[PDB]
Amino acid sequence: LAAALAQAL
Ligand SMILES: *C(=O)c1ccc(-c2ccc(C(=O)OCC)cn2)nc1
Ligand SMILES: *NNC(=O)c1ccc(-c2ccc(C(N)=O)cn2)nc1
Ligand SMILES: CCc1ccccc1
Ligand SMILES: CCc1ccccc1
Ligand SMILES: CCc1ccccc1
Ligand SMILES: CCc1ccccc1
Repeated sequence: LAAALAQAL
């Protein structure tokens, strides 16, 4: 989950 978001950065 964290990674799913972190791709933005
Ligand atoms: C959410 O974006 C998220 C959570 C956890 C994972 C993930 C990917 C790969 C592994 C892995 O290779 O584990 C080896 C024990 C674990 N968790 N991806 C995305
Ligand atoms: N928001 N994330 C990025 O801008 C980003 C993170 C990580 C990478 C990247 C690219 C290539 C490798 C590799 N070949 O091991 C690892 N991480 N790009 C963009
Ligand atoms: C449903 C959001 C999500 C994304 C990736 C991993 C787990 C959960
Ligand atoms: C963690 C990378 C990812 C995101 C969404 C769906 C599958 C795999
Ligand atoms: C900026 C694109 C995006 C949207 C949602 C989650 C991650 C990345
Ligand atoms: C940031 C890791 C990742 C990989 C594939 C897809 C989304 C996110």
